[PDB]
Formats: sequence, C-alpha cells, structure tokens
Amino acid sequence: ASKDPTTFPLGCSPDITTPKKGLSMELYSYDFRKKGSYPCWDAAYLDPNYPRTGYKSHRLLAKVDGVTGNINFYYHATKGCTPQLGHLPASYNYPKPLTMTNFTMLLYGYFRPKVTGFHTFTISADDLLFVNFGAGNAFDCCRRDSSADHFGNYQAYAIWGSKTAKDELTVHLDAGVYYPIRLFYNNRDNDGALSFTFKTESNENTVSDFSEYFFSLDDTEEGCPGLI
Ligand SMILES: OC[C@H]1O[C@@H](O[C@@H]2[C@@H](O)[C@@H](O)O[C@H](CO)[C@H]2O)[C@H](O)[C@@H](O)[C@H]1O
Ligand SMILES: [Ca+2]
Repeated sequence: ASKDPTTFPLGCSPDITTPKKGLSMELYSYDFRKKGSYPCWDAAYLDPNYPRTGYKSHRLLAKVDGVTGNINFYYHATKGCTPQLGHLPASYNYPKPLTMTNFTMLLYGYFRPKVTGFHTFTISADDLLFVNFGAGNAFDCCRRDSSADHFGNYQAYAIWGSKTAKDELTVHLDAGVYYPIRLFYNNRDNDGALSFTFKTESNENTVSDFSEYFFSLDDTEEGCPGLI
C-alpha cells in the first residue's frame, strides 16, 4: 500500500467475519477564539497537521459506530461568532446535541462498490472536508490501528471560501472489494455543511444513501490485503 493518491486505489478482501454496517465516527470540540478576536474563529483547522495530529489535542466528545445512510447535512446557524447547539442527522447514530457551529469530525471505515468501473465522488463542505481513499492512502487493510495516522496526500478536498468549496475524485473500483476511506470534517463558525455523493459509469443514478456501501472491518493479526 503506497500512500499516494491514485486513480486505481488498492482495496481489501476481508475473511470470514461479516463486515459491520457503517463507518466509525469521532467528534471533537473546536473552540472559537476569545471574545473580541478578529476574526472570531480560529484558523487552526487549516494548519497542515490539524487533520493528522492537531485535532487530537481538542476535547473528545464521542466515538460511535454504525454511521451510514445519508450522511449529508446542512446546519443553519442564526448568526456567526457564536457557539450554537444542533444535532447531526440520525445516520450518525449520535442523539446528543453538540455545538454544530464549531466542531471537528473524523469518519473512517471501508467503501464497498456495487459495480466495477469508474466512480466519481463529489464533495462539498462548510468549512472543510478532506478525503483519503484506498489502502495506504487512507490506511492499511485490516491494520487501521497501526496505520491510522499515516494517511497520504488527499484524494479530494473542499474548503469553504475557496474558488469552489467543491471537489471530485474519480477512481476505478472493483465490485465487492472493501476500500479504506477517511473523511475529516470541520466547522469553524456559523453554518456547517457536508455533502458526499457519487455516480458511476453504470447508470445516471446519484448515490446519497450509503446503507449498502459503508462498512467497518475488525483489524486482524495478518491484515486483509486485496486478493483480486
Ligand atoms: O456563509 C457561510 C460561512 O459563514 C461564515 O461567517 C460569515 C463571515 O465569514 C462573514 O461573511 O460575515 C458573515 C456575517 O457577519 C458570516 O456569515 C463562516 O465563518 C464560514 O465558516 C461559513 O459558514
Ligand atoms: Ca462554517
């Protein structure tokens, strides 16, 4: 598993144990700066090591399993520079309020395609969504705990305030293979939004519901490298 982003990512072949539905999620706090700061929001989220080590210094809010379905959301704040409560969609399996104006979220697991061929994932975010995809690039097959912090350059990323807060990733995938995926999200202030969808060459359907696509696999002693 090379770490570089590629159009032909490497996947994984789990053994006997049934993959579990959904991704894992970790939620962390992301404070504003002190009252009166200009701007009110902290730019820590754009430190190059924020998605790797920096987020870990912040308060851990939750770690949940089973995140699947439609993971898209749009949180409307009533004003900026203010921590405001909200809720993630039911898909996130987290039924507590959080400061939806200002938080960090990590999702990881595997993407299992239904078709063999080119997939184009489209992402957008307010404020930030960084995507790694493929063995090595995201993490190693059934060896996530050992490789989790060694993800490579992003396959796709979106940052609000850029020319477009939108990006795409086009990758050729094999049906029924399990591809490591890592989604890293932040809201710095005010509204928050995440959109993650895809299309394939097989038809003109847009997938927004990942119920049959996102899975979690236990790490194993020997890992589970792609056998196809
Ligand atoms: O529009 C979403 C965007 O809002 C940002 O807050 C903005 C701020 O950048 C500036 O334009 O002022 C307005 C109102 O005073 C405020 O909406 C926020 O920092 C971003 O993260 C986005 O949510
Ligand atoms: Ca925002």
